[PDB]
Amino acid sequence: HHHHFNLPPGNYKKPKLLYCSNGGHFLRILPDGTVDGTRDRSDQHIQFQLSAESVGEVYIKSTETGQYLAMDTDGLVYGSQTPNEECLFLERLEENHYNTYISKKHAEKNWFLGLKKNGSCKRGPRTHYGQKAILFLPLPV
Repeated sequence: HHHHFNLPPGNYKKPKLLYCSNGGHFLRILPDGTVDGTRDRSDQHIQFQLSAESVGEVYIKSTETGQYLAMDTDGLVYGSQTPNEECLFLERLEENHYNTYISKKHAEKNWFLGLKKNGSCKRGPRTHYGQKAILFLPLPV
């Protein structure tokens, strides 16, 4: 409805690393529910299992902790113990080659998952189409 329907090729069979081209960080969910990015490919918190709820709608779950990636009412990204409406993301292709993740709940506001150059997660309203922060590359684990 609010967005296009260009989808990336299937990547749910195996777990993946979500590499942000912005600052070259791997998305990470820490045990305490903290979300950020790290350049350390050896980190035990950067592996995710993605799954499709509906076509183009996914859950992003940490294989290490079982936490679900989510974005709160104030646009803050966090790790959820249980899956909820804040956990659904619209997985879309971007710039013909990357994957972008739009908060389903806040889709009309164009709130995306994104990482700054310093490895910090961006707040929902600070994200927008056109930024490098929103571009991810699913990499093999």
